[PDB]
Amino acid sequence: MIVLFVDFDYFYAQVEEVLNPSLKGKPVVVCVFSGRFEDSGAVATANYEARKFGVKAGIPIVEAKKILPNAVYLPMRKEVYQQVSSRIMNLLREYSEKIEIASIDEAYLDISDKVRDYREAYNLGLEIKNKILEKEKITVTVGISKNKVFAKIAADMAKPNGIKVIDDEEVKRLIRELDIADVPGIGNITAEKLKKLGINKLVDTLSIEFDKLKGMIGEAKAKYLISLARDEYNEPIRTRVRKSIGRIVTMKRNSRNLEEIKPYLFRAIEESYYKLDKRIPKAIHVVAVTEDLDIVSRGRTFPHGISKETAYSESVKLLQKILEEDERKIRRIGVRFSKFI
DNA sequence: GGGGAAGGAAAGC
DNA sequence: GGCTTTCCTTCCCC
Ligand SMILES: [Ca+2]
Ligand SMILES: [Ca+2]
Ligand SMILES: [Ca+2]
Repeated sequence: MIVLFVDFDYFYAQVEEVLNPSLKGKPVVVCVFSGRFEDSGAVATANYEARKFGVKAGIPIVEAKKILPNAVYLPMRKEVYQQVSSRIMNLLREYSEKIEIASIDEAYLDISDKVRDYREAYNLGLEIKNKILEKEKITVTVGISKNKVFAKIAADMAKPNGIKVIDDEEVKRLIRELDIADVPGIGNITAEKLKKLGINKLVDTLSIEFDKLKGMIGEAKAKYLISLARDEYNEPIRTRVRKSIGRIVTMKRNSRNLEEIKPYLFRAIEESYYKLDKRIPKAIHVVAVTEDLDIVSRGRTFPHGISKETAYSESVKLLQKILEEDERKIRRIGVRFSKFI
């Protein structure tokens, strides 16, 4: 397998720069304003100019402003970024019929039948970068390797606006030298459970007793890491299809008053249906984030499609279930639809 | 013993 | 902040 992974640079911020070139060279911060108060909300992402100083995805808009008070703060325009992403994805389809669109700004291409070696793979990578630059003036990073995990790691090592090949020789080196925390799928919590074990390199997962590993991080993640460490990881590139669509909104103030919560729940339903666009869900879940920030959900699956009227009435019953079973107040409220016909 | 369904955990975008 | 996917735990049932 020769996998070519594409990851768009500072995506949301870059799109804003393409639509407004005068932004080039200035720190730009794309924000998710929640509406609770002046600047409440978080940073979706920021371009290099702002990230260099610590303004990154996830931090409070308020903290970003403390760091860079004169940066350009822009509201997230997800619909615009999605449309631009879709066009780039269409360009990528032209280089291989085996394409896995992983997120709003990533895609894996199995170019095994397209190139003979990594030299050719690398050249195709340049061709792809130039094609996207020519057509949408968007820069991206290309990672190439023998499988999806290392192709992604290669891009991580090369961003931004880069391209890198991790050949077989280097894959073996990385299995030995790469911090296991930097392996896709290992977040802070798993990285912590692993440390508890002496494991901080993939290679270390081979000598530890499987059951010990499995009991700490779970069977799936254990087998995953071990397969990688043995250099036997094999996962085909496959067409992905959305499985769920939803919307969650933050309420002006916390509450567990049904009538006070309904307008938000209903608004969330309306927007979710907008997004479904022709897809008919058979399952609906009401999702609530409590005052202490926990997430609670109650759902229902129907033997048929869910009409918006049915979504409205069932959502109330589910929310009622949440209120009848959980004592905490609610901060955010929303819905999630799945099991499309 | 183990698959399926519901709800929570964890991860990355 | 807020969107989506995948795996885990618990319990029902064959
Ligand atoms: Ca990425
Ligand atoms: Ca990116
Ligand atoms: Ca990590």
